[PDB]
Amino acid sequence: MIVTPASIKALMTSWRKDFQGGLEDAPSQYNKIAMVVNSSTRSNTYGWLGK
Amino acid sequence: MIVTPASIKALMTSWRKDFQGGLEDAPSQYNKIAMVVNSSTRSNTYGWLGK
Repeated sequence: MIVTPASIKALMTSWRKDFQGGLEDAPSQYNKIAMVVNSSTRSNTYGWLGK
Repeated sequence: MIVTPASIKALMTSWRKDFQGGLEDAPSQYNKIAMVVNSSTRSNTYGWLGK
């Protein structure tokens, strides 16, 4: 039996990438309650007329 | 009545291979809760990056 040191025995591992994405984020569900509007300048102004 | 010895009349039986199966063992159901990876050294090292 060859008495190898501790560091050499610790280097004798194989790298596996099964844990790559970590834990996935929660589902996205903001489109159900919000209205999406695109702005083109410094700010948007909205205006409506009373009855 | 013919007096046959016990050694001759002990051969007067029928061999049946009906118990050959025996008692079956429990089902394998480790594939629903575990993931199978391979290895090629003393151990396996897994690493992932944070968010």
